Amino acid sequence: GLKSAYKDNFLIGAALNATIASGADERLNTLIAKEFNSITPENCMKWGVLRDAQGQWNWKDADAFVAFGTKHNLHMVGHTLVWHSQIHDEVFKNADGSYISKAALQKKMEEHITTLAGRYKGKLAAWDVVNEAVGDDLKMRDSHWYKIMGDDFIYNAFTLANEVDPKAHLMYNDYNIERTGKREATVEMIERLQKRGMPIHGLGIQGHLGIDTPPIAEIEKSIIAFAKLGLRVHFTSLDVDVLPSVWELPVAEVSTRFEYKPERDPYTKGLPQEMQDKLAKRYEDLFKLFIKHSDKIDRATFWGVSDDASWLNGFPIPGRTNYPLLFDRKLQPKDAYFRLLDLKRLEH
Ligand SMILES: CO[C@H]1[C@H](O)[C@@H](O)[C@@H](O[C@H]2[C@H](O[C@@H]3CO[C@@H](O[C@@H]4CO[C@@H](O)[C@H](O)[C@H]4O)[C@H](O)[C@H]3O)OC[C@@H](O)[C@@H]2O)O[C@@H]1C(=O)O
Ligand SMILES: O[C@@H]1[C@@H](O)[C@H](O[C@@H]2CO[C@@H](O[C@@H]3CO[C@H](O)[C@H](O)[C@H]3O)[C@H](O)[C@H]2O)OC[C@H]1O
Ligand SMILES: [Cl-]
Ligand SMILES: [Mg+2]
Repeated sequence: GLKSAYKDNFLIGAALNATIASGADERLNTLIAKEFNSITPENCMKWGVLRDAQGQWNWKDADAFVAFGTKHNLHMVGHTLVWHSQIHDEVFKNADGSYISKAALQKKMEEHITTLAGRYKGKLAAWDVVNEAVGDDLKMRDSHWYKIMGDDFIYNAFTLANEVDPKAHLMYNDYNIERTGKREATVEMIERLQKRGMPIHGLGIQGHLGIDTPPIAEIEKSIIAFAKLGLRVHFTSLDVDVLPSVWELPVAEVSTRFEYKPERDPYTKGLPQEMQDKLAKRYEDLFKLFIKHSDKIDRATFWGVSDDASWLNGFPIPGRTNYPLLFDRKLQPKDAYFRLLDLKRLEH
């Protein structure tokens, strides 16, 4: 399978949802053990999912994930300690809407990281310590984390994770850092945190790609730039959106562009062969680039195993039929999978 074809290059990973990680699905257990040598929990280790609004913890799914990776001797990536999404407003705010103090939030961060990274110390090889801290306007993301703490939210998160599990490979992770603008903003941020002495080992490029954009040349500039920081590069959340895009619409449509419209969901009956071809070529281009820079890259993780479970079926438009991954809704390899294998089978 893929993990073997790519053994000399980098880990091949998949994000697993709670149903899959339960181990109840023997077909998927077989597929995963064959194809992947790394896994990431799709949701169950996110603050707002693992803990309720009162801060109470329920370990059922997170423990099942770690047991699944242990059972199959898979490399495991914790996702994610400090992020502005899927986390209760109660972490940052009094019930009246006012923010708590930096000191009060620091205490909560300390408890969360010490508990979560502590529980799985030595079991998870790597952590996404901070996710998505640069805004799309190229300034620091205006999250509650940042408004309350400043860049100390990042510095302290990494320092804490490193104290709790000194052996964990610590990563900063973000999307659209494949692109000019956000790439350079991220380099600048990381550079200066590193100089300040922040422990950090890896840089995660999410790799939520379109069927066309961004171009290989842009992704290449990012691999090279982030490697120059003395960080291992990981592609962490790979998928290829094949459906009509709403990211670039006229101002009149800004509000309604996330509305379900039949014309925006054109492949409910199946993805036609011509698009299978385009998808295969796009993945082949991508993996050619990864092979080229294999010396810089530790891992390529897909954000899901098969199309039926992809978050792109519901994002950014609910209820679409997307085709973003290497296995179809019947768990059969798509044309893209075979192109990926051929790149290695036939390597000179
Ligand atoms: C309220 O938060 C919003 C974010 O502001 C928004 O960026 C988005 O965040 C998602 C993230 O979505 C990215 C957005 O960018 C896409 O890339 C575009 C492709 O078309 C090109 O022409 C554009 O130039 C590109 O920007 C990319 O495909 C998406 O994946 O994905 C990662 C998520 O964790 C993050 O939430 O959406 C959220 C939101 O609505 O929740
Ligand atoms: O109804 C809830 C859903 O809203 C929720 O969707 C998850 C949102 O997060 C996605 O993963 C992110 C994808 O983008 C980046 O790569 C981030 O780093 C990822 O965390 C999940 O794939 C979706 O499943 O799921 C929970 C549910 O209760
Ligand atoms: Cl899940
Ligand atoms: Mg172990």
